[PDB]
Amino acid sequence: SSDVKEFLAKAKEDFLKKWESPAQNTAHLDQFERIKTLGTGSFGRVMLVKHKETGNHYAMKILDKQKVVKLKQIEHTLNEKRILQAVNFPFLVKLEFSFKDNSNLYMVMEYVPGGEMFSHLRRIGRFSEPHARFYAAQIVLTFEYLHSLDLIYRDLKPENLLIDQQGYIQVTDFGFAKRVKGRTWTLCGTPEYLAPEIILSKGYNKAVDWWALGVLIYEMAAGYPPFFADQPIQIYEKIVSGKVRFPSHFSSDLKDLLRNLLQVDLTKRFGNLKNGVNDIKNHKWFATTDWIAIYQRKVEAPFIPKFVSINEKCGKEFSEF
Repeated sequence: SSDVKEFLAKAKEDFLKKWESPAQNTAHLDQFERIKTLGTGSFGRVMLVKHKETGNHYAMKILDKQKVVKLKQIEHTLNEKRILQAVNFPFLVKLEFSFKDNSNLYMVMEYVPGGEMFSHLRRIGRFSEPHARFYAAQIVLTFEYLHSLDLIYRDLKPENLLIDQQGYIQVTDFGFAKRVKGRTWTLCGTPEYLAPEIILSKGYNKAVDWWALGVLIYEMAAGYPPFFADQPIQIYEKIVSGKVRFPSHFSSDLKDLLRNLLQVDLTKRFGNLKNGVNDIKNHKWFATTDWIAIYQRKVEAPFIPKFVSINEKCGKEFSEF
């Protein structure tokens, strides 16, 4: 109650200070030693780098400025960086440094070699209710924090979730996040996770994040998503149908929580009622959840994963980066 209200006041002070004065050019390419390519992003490579003084490793996203412009992602790229530099939470991947040169933008990310929940769920099949509850608890507090800042996450899915070296969740990609008060209308997100009000273009708010949590919790515990089909449009039709069947092994409590999260009626969906997130945190399925020890990372994990051009391009477009 009272500690949560002070904590969020401090959270929001900390955020608004960075949000209204974003940090720019906080490092330089020459401070980093290039090791190997980690993968490909939409606008360029993601490189493993080692800082030269600290020896710490990072995953440096390189974004070609001209490729950003012609894939039409200028404002999104600027917005993603502005949000990343301004937030701080145990379960959010950190933007450690950002800067730009003649050709590229660079987002130097925390690097956690780990294993994404996507692969882990695939290989293990499904999680016990306690294993899943432990993940879902970190998502709840993450959304509590993100929503107090008026941020909608809008992209929850196992691919954006890695299991770090202490076995905790790290939320990995802010490509779709948006700061908004009230409502917004963009269609985005992988189909399996979209709330009905997104599909139907009627406008939506941060309550879509709690629907998507209902989906993830369902998927982690069943081993498959509740709404699934061969084509995206069939997925869309099954979500709007809204008829959901639970496996025979789902507890009475889990079913009851899932029905309050996968709820088409916004006036009834958990998370966005007068009691806020406590309607979720106070549910019987979370009775055994110690929320403070989750936040402190003190709860024992269910498992610990396996062992440039000479000319300046698009200067006006990227001035605030």
